[PDB]
Amino acid sequence: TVQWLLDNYETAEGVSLPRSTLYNHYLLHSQEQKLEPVNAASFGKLIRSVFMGLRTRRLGTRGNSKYHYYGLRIKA
Amino acid sequence: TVQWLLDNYETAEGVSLPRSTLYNHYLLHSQEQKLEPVNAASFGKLIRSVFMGLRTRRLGTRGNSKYHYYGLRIKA
DNA sequence: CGTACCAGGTAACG
DNA sequence: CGTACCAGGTAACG
Repeated sequence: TVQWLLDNYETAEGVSLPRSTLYNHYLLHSQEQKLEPVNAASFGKLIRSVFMGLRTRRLGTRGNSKYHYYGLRIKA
Repeated sequence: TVQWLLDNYETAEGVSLPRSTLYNHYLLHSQEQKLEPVNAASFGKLIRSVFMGLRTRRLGTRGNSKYHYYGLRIKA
């Protein structure tokens, strides 16, 4: 899934993506390509092996904070 | 609760205690002494401010691992 | 078959 | 009122 990640996302400045929607997109890709998906923790290992320097933020109002990969955006 | 911790537990070698039963004992102490208990994360901050050098282990058979504070035992 | 490296709650920053 | 420092799953060690 390294090339699929590179084709769909890229490191960028000052923007972030919620981790769930990114993992959710990966699960569709996996299902569509008949690949058995890894879990969210394993996916975190994969994405950090592809995109260097990602930071962790938790965005949202109190009681509603959600993890984001900071420094990443949709490429296409 | 610093003195209650020191009166009931001590650092020791080669032995561990499950985190849950220790926090469960703290909750009884809190209830019995009419003190509002802090949550498990806050309790982890408290116990590490009292007992220096505690290590983390997860003991148990596959699928059943549970966190332990390694290097601690019941004093009394 | 019993760790490594990834993946929310409360106090308190700013 | 939107981070710091605490709190299970899978691969793979040994």
